[PDB]
Amino acid sequence: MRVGLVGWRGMVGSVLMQRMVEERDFDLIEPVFFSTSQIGVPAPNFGKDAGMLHDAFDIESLKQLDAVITCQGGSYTEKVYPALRQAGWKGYWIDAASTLRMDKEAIITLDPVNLKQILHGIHHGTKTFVGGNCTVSLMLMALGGLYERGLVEWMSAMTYQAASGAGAQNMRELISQMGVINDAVSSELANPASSILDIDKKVAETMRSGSFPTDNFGVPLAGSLIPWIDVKRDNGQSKEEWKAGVEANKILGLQDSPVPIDGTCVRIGAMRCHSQALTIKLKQNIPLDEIEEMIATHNDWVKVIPNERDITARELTPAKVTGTLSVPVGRLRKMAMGDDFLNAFTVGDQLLWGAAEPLRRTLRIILAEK
Amino acid sequence: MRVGLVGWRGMVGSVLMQRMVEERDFDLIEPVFFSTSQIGVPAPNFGKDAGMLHDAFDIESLKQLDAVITCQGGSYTEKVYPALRQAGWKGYWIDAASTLRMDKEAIITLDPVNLKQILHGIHHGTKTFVGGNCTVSLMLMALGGLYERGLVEWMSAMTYQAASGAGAQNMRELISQMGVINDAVSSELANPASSILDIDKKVAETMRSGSFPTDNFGVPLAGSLIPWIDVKRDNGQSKEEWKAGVEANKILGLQDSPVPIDGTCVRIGAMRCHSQALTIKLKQNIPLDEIEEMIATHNDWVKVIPNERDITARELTPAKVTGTLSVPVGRLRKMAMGDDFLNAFTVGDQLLWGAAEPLRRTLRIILAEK
Ligand SMILES: NC(=O)c1ccc[n+]([C@@H]2O[C@H](COP(=O)([O-])OP(=O)(O)OC[C@H]3O[C@@H](n4cnc5c(N)ncnc54)[C@H](OP(=O)(O)O)[C@@H]3O)[C@@H](O)[C@H]2O)c1
Ligand SMILES: NC(=O)c1ccc[n+]([C@@H]2O[C@H](COP(=O)([O-])OP(=O)(O)OC[C@H]3O[C@@H](n4cnc5c(N)ncnc54)[C@H](OP(=O)(O)O)[C@@H]3O)[C@@H](O)[C@H]2O)c1
Ligand code: NA
Ligand code: NA
Repeated sequence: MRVGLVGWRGMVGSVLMQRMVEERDFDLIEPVFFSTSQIGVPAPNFGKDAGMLHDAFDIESLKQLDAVITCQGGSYTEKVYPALRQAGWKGYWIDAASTLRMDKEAIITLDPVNLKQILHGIHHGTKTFVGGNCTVSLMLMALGGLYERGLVEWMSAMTYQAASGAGAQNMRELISQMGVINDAVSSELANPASSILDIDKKVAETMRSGSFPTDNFGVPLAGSLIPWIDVKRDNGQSKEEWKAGVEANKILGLQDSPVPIDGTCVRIGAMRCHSQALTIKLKQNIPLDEIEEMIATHNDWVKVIPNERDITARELTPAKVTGTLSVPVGRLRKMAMGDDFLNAFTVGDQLLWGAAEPLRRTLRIILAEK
Repeated sequence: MRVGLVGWRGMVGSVLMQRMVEERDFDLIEPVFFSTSQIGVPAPNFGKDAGMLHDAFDIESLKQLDAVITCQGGSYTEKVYPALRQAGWKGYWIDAASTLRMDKEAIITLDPVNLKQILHGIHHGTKTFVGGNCTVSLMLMALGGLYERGLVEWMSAMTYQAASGAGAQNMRELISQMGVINDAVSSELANPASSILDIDKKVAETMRSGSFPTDNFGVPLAGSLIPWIDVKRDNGQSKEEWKAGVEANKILGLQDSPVPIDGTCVRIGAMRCHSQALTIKLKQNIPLDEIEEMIATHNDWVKVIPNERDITARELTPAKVTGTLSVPVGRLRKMAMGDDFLNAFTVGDQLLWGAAEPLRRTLRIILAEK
């Protein structure tokens, strides 16, 4: 199978390339690498010689592929995909971008949750497979066990989203902001006798100052938060908040009887893990031990963290999870509202299960089943 | 009125002293300053000469006061308060500490919400007035308008709590952690061609390394979060999470018909503002304009931020709120679960309304009404 890689050089793409090298995915395919800025120079060598970088916008080049895996983004998909399909291309389009998620001809791919749906699509002629929004995917990797048993009546999701979700430059800005904060008070920090109110005054001044690097975020992220992600929608939701409901219900095949999913999506000063605090209304009073088992046994990556203080602090954090495929979920307990209310807190890496991982896994499923 | 100040030198105390200087509170009282480490040296001059620092543990000194305002902490109150009352002291005890909050002889003081309760207490012989938990106070300052009309059926609160809540040393640690993160990748940050994955790898390594300053938190806060605050309780709540329900219902005088309040309390890398994402179940379908008006008109400090993207990013953040008495609340909208579900996101300064402000205000109310 001849497979085109688009957007391989960027952040999501680079994570994908690393994982494909680790799992030796290139042994299984004839890779063809594409570019927008380096067309015609030698392609990267990830174990296999793929020749030259091809033109990402050249429909005649793309047409010759059996599949495309693209991490290039929505603008690219909007330009290229319709032209490709119109040209009669029947190849597999595997996409990180949100563009085609809600298209009737596309399946949102998160195989530990919806493998059967993916297999059914492959059998019955589906050629477009799209990764879900990072938040949706990470939530379902954590709570798949509850959703598959149809136990969720509704869910409120308050998120703690890392800078990586906004982009590589936003991550860089976060770290730079951290540096500027510390620089402003490094002297008083080194002095044990210094006043916390003096330190605080300078930190606040610095974060507000013109010189504080805010070109990407518009406002500080380090030392703060931003309770709005993506464009506004008519009902008052941000696009990020809206994605959860429509995408999860499509993945789960519940579009005829959708689970209400809503909440506030908040950007915090984490590097590359998204965390979520969930109020989960269940249809039945189910004992906590049974809930924990249902959750734990759903997939190989979810990890139930015992509701104890010290283990939570060590395990249920971005610092622990970053750069790993582990999806810990903890603080599992019934809430004051009733024994059909379940509290959960989960953390997952935004670039792995939230981006790159479903793409490479979908490739392997297609290879086995086509 | 002869008023003792205990814990005036610490973080909360220092904020209190600043506010008392700003509002010229010392004109109204004969201040007597106490100490544990500098007994017998000249007291601070905040406009008035108060003589020498007295022994904070000397019951014979405390007995001579008409009132005590203490920011010293729970350990101090546990040691001193029972002995003071047993000695027949009938003075006013105004306390930042959690110790006496749930005692039947004490009123939790948050006058923009419960002035009438405070006045009734003063009239009928209450001598102990205690500030509520920072999270509870800040939530009620935002949502007082809804709670006073008895419209809240239940509320789920997912918090974003600043380092200041844990203490001055924890704030210092947060900033130091930020510095260490930036130091590790400052070179690659200055290089536009550097790889985000290389930067990420080093940041992750650094946060995990032994040398990362974590003596106070135990784990990283900068670049991460900690979804556990304070000791575990039997039902699986942390003490911080438990405080919300019992304290809010006492403030509101609803102990006979309590509103269920629960959620997860999370420490994030903010300096001194606590933020909260709330799922509020209302008893009635009330139009959003009416909800906004009810909220906005409750008190002088709550600020309804329009549910628009750019204004939210500028106004509804720790960076905006820090060091001010403003309590913005935004993202006000009906949720997917139904028109009796209300989403709200609020930010408030932890040291002002969450600590120092109710103490000085209670002093003034007592002076007027006694
Ligand atoms: N302005 C922005 O912040 C912006 C821009 C792009 C994407 N995005 C978002 O990010 C998602 C795409 O994932 P991503 O974050 O992985 O995209 P990304 O990092 O921006 O990479 C996408 C493409 O940009 C090119 N690129 C430009 N400068 C680069 C650099 N310094 N290092 C590596 N590649 C560079 C590369 O294509 P070539 O090899 O052909 O040069 C790469 O394949 C999209 O869904 C989109 O929403 C935002
Ligand atoms: N180990 C801890 O992290 C610890 C310690 C204390 C309080 N707390 C918590 O914090 C709350 C009290 O508020 P807070 O945070 O304002 O307390 P704080 O900053 O620790 O100040 C409380 C007292 O500690 C003394 N102190 C010791 N070192 C100091 C320093 N370097 N600068 C100024 N004062 C110093 C002061 O008393 P003197 O003037 O008599 O020396 C001060 O009044 C309590 O509710 C408690 O839970 C925690
Ligand atoms: Na700036
Ligand atoms: Na350490």
